[PDB]
Amino acid sequence: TATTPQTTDAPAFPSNRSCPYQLPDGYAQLRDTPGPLHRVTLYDGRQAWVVTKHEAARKLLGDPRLSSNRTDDNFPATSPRFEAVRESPQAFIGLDPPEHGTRRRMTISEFTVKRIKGMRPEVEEVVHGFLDEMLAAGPTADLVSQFALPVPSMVICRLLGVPYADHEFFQDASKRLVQSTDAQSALTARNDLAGYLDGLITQFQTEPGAGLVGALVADQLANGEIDREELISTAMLLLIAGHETTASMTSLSVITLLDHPEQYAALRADRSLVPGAVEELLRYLAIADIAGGRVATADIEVEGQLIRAGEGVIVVNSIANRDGTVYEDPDALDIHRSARHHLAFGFGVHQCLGQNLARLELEVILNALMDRVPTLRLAVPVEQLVLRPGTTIQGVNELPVTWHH
Ligand code: HEM
Ligand SMILES: O=C(O)c1ccccc1Nc1cccc(C(F)(F)F)c1
Repeated sequence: TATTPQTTDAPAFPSNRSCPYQLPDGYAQLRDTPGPLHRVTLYDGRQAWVVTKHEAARKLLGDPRLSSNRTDDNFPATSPRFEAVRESPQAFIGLDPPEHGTRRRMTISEFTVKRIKGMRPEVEEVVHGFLDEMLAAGPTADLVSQFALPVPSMVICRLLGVPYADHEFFQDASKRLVQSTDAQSALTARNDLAGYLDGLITQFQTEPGAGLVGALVADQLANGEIDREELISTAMLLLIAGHETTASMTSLSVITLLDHPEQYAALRADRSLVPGAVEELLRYLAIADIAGGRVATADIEVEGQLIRAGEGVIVVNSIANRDGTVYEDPDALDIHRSARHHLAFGFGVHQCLGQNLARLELEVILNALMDRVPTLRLAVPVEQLVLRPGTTIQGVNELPVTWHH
């Protein structure tokens, strides 16, 4: 057996959070080490680079030599989930220019500032309805299942034209896919969603209807400009991202705000601070490092360090968002700071399609919680919560809460 010291210069990555709003201990070390890049070891023993500094992260996310192609043999997979989805065509999150733009542009019209503004009545109605329901159902609740997840689920389903009557099926399948720890469970969940979306497509060909899925069927599919299987993958990406991200931000924001009561009280007293507070929470909670993987198709020199063609690179936006040369006192939550330029949504051609929908949702959500349940508090200590591992979207699967009856 091993009898020598075990220190490594390529630590295992990713790490798991122990506190919902602080860097894992190993990540603070990466944050402090000079240089834009650091070697890490992935779950299968393969070495990859992580990007740990803010401007270097923007530069590399903007560099077309870093490909988003998940089918590449050298793509930096962080768990066995990745190996599962090989047979299926990728959604545009896994495409590079020029194919990336042709597919992304098929969906952008649903996310314009004008459409998002027009969605405010629906978002407010959905938020207040699930809130009406949770407050009436009992003195305590799981915020996740009763509020954080159904709200963005109903909103994105309406945008897509996915009937919410099937929500128990597709919400469960979405959870199994993003939180899968092995390839087989991931493949099963993906096939479940694919079969469901396939049936929805056939129905739109018979009976044209509203929503982005209906529009893609009636236009691009009918012109042969998207493959049926690509349409499934695109709808699946938007469905899952639209659900899982906002839900995680809601639950983690509640935990974080309750641990910072002075700032939460200031937020309640001046609602003009909400948009800025949402940006700070996005920066600080950075829930989507899982989306930072890239593979180099050519050598890239980064401040003296060399990324070789064929090497995997993960842009760790949570660490980059704690860069003190950009955010003074970066580990402090400050809803009054300028959190502009943060990387929680990425940067460049793949920058989050839904970012302004997410911003609208989180603004409406925080205002609604402060208006309708100002006495909201956790029903258990923070120590008793269970955080998801760094191999998935950050968050909590259950969040017990209570309030003044
Ligand atoms: C709520 C907080 C959210 C966070 C923190 C977040 C984070 C991210 C990040 C970091 C990326 C970049 C992936 C990459 O560079 O490979 C991304 C892309 C994307 N996100 Fe978001 N997201 C959020 C909400 C949403 C919502 C509500 C939707 C609605 C469907 C959405 C849809 C997408 C899509 C489609 C992409 C792929 C864009 C592309 O490849 O061109 N996201 N997101
Ligand atoms: O990344 C894929 O290929 C993907 C595929 C199908 C469904 C969802 C997918 N991605 C995903 C799932 C949840 C959250 C986010 C993101 F963080 F990027 F928004 C991306």
